[PDB]
Amino acid sequence: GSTLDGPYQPTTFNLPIDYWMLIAPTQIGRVAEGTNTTDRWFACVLVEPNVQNTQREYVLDGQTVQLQVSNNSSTLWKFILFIKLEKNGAYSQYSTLSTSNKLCAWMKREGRVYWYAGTTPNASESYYLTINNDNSNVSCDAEFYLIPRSQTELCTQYINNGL
Ligand code: NA
Repeated sequence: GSTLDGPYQPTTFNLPIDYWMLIAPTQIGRVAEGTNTTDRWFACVLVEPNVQNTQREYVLDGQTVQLQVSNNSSTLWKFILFIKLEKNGAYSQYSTLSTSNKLCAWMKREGRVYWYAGTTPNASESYYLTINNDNSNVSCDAEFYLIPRSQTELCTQYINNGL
């Protein structure tokens, strides 16, 4: 089998730059979130297949919020990436990952958070938001793995084909 660094237990930590955090939830709902403390609070949530347009509640940055979600695939899971831009603001949707594998991943580099988006087996790190704070903490509700940038090809492989 594949050999990855992890699984690590759910925790909050200063994710080092240049490592993919490959997150492996077992439950739908909130998966992980992070912030630069100033103008970016980002979060990903997991939505099961075959979900008609609806408002669900998630506790993001400690607050219970209602967000509109949907997943019109009968087979693929869907991670949704939400971001709010000020402490007291509302979250908007920025990216998605439709997947048969239920894994998502992001990396802090170049002042940005890169995120795997698209539809497996052809998801890629095509989306990023800007944080400009290398000490931005991430809080993860799921087990996760860390993959150095030298093995980005492996992260891509795991996202798209499973471990
Ligand atoms: Na949809």
